[PDB]
Amino acid sequence: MIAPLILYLDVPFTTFRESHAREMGKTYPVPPPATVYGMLLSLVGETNVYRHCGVELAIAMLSSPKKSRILRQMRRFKNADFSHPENVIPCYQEILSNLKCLIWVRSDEEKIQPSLRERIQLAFDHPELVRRFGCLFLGESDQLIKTIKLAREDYLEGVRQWAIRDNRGRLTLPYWVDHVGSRNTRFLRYRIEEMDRLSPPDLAWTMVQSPI
DNA sequence: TAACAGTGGCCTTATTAAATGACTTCTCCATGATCTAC
Repeated sequence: MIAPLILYLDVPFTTFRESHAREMGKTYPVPPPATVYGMLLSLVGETNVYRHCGVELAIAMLSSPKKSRILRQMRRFKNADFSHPENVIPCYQEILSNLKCLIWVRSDEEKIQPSLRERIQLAFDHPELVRRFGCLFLGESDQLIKTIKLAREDYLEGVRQWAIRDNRGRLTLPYWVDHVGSRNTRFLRYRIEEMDRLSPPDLAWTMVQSPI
């Protein structure tokens, strides 16, 4: 079998807001599989979200990012008038600083060719042939990606904080997100285990599937 | 050519170590019952 594609990721600032965190911008410690899947789709310029269902992703944290809060005058659709003062509310948003991680992409379960792994490999091979819009970001549109590159299993050859699918884990990261409400959002429970493995364990792989 | 290279005694006594008053002001609500227009 083809070795799973490894994508080194370095982001200066990242906000993985929680699904139920609407009054305050609480963030996940680790990028959810849904956010990484959306980032990869943006990287290959794929607008359709159902195109690459079945891809498996594994995330290894190269360091523990620090959590910080920033005030923000975020807008909302509360009043019909755009200039009404009710449309602006001040609330906190939690950000993560200096996020470095390695992403494993495995595309054995995809039924549509070419697979997401092949598309990412081709995009990195010939960047001038990639047809996409906007700037690559992880989280919010203003949180641009500093370094995204093809790496090996030992890019830093140090110690890795894996995200293991544990039913007793603390984090509840979604592998599918319903942006309207929460009906179609699908969750999985993870834990961050400090391990010196250079390849993801079996429980570290998360398959992105439709809620159906 | 020589032998000395200071013998003393002191090394601050007082007194006062802050007196005032202020210790953010506004605004941006969320949600459901009801009114109302299509």
